Amino acid sequence: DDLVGFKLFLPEGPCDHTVVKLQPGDMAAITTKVLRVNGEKILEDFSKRQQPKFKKDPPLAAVTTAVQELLRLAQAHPAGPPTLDPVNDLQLKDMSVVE
Repeated sequence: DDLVGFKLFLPEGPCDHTVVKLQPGDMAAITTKVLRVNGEKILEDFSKRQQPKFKKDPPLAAVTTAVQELLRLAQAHPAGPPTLDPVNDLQLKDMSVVE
């Protein structure tokens, strides 16, 4: 169950958020889904809210929408949606990678 695709994590608690500075290697996959969310407004929400006194601001729509969409994406695929295949989605033809 862990070796077929990418095991879709289902959070055991309430659907919170974090905004992390990820490396390319910390990312398991580049998903096929296209969620037209605005990164700028999410920065204007995470960086704005992360004042310890203002961490309790009412949520902005871009962050709540992104978090809800991510959780729905986790539920909406039984074991993980197909990734943008290196060969069959990025239009490559190297035999070694196909094999």
